[PDB]
Amino acid sequence: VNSFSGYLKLTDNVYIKNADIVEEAKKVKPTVVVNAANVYLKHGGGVAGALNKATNNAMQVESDDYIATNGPLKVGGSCVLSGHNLAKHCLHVVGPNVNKGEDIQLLKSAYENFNQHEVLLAPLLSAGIFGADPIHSLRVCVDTVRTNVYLAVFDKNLYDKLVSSFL
Ligand SMILES: CCc1c[nH]c2ncnc(NC[C@@](C)(O)C(C)C)c12
Repeated sequence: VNSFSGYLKLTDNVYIKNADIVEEAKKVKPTVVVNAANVYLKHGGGVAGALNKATNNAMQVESDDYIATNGPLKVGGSCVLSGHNLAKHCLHVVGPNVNKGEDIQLLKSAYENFNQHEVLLAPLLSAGIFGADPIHSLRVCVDTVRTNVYLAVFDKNLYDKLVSSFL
């Protein structure tokens, strides 16, 4: 039993809700919140900009130190950093950014990072400003992630479309 509330159950291990991941994380304080990161951990917009804003820019400060030490992530890769006031940990996961021309096959590799964590609060990878089809992102999520994932979808219209078209 966990503290996630109001989710619809899609499969044995995947759940979904129309919710702002920022407000959801502040309420649940999950062990792991997933950030829709880029390889430079420059949290400018989309989910990343919103999560970072909620940390009063502390996420960005931590991230800049991480990059200065380690260099950029790989597309499809991830790193675990602090969750600040939102979660115990933030798993920064880099899905491909279609608006940069990055291979969509890397979306599966990106979701594989979720399997290192027993429970996660997460956005759909590569959705929104990363330019991928969210219906496809949900399909890859369900077919790749084996751990318990709680997907927060900001747009109510998109949430309804995702539920109604799920196979
Ligand atoms: C600023 C973006 C954002 C803030 N809080 C969020 N929580 C969840 N998802 C988000 N964006 C991705 C998306 C695919 O769900 C959306 C575009 C329908 C956000």
